[PDB]
Amino acid sequence: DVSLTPSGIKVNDEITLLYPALKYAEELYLLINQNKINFIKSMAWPAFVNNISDSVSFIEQSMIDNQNEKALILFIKYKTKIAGVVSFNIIDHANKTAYIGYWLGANFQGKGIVTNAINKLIQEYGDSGVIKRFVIKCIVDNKKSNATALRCGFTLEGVLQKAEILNGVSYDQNIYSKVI
Ligand SMILES: CC(C)(COP(=O)(O)OP(=O)(O)OC[C@H]1O[C@@H](n2cnc3c(N)ncnc32)[C@H](O)[C@@H]1OP(=O)(O)O)[C@@H](O)C(=O)NCCC(=O)NCCS
Ligand SMILES: Nc1ncnc2c1ncn2[C@@H]1O[C@H](COS(=O)(=O)NC(=O)[C@@H](N)CCC(=O)O)[C@@H](O)[C@H]1O
Repeated sequence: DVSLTPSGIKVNDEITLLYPALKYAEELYLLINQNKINFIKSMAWPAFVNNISDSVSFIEQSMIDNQNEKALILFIKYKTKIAGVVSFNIIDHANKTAYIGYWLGANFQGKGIVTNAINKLIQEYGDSGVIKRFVIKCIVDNKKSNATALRCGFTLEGVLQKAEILNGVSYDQNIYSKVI
């Protein structure tokens, strides 16, 4: 499979899902910084990304988790730029289940980048039999994520009551799945 390269997973002619590396720290930090105000609306961690060293720490931990298959953290490269992150936040090996996370900078939204990335990951891990069940969990009112999940052929399984906390407030999540 020539799409599985040493540096990452080639989705199409424009998108590569890069294995994390320290060289990416600067660009990743700057991207997060540019999007901090909007990102804080849907994710908890951006509020605390205050310097490049925070992105270095994230990369270091991500490489450890990737090595040990605890997670699969990938940096989305669109053309020449890092566009965001797509991940298996958690890999449950015993139950062959992967929990998916993602984000894109504002300048990279509306381009199908995450839909294309997810479809590629599900082909690679799902059609190979490594993962049986893929899961997306996001806050109910996350309109754009819901659209992405449905676009990728996920099914809504239910609402997880008061399951995600942002800034001290618990919010309901939709749980979507795609089963091979
Ligand atoms: C969730 C998020 C990644 C969605 O980004 P997105 O760009 O809408 O994601 P997709 O890859 O599914 O792209 C779909 C959009 O691209 C457009 N489109 C353009 N080219 C396309 C292509 N090749 N394939 C599919 N759609 C394409 C679609 O029309 C759609 O645009 P629309 O929203 O104007 O209808 C983004 O809103 C985000 O980063 N949010 C903050 C982080 C977050 O909430 N994460 C999830 C928390 S659990
Ligand atoms: N410090 C950091 N720098 C750069 N990216 C970071 C980051 N911390 C998390 N990410 C990436 O953000 C994406 C979304 O992950 S996330 O915010 O934790 N939320 C979720 O994945 C949702 N499933 C909500 C959590 C839940 O299920 O309860 C995931 O792609 C995740 O890898």
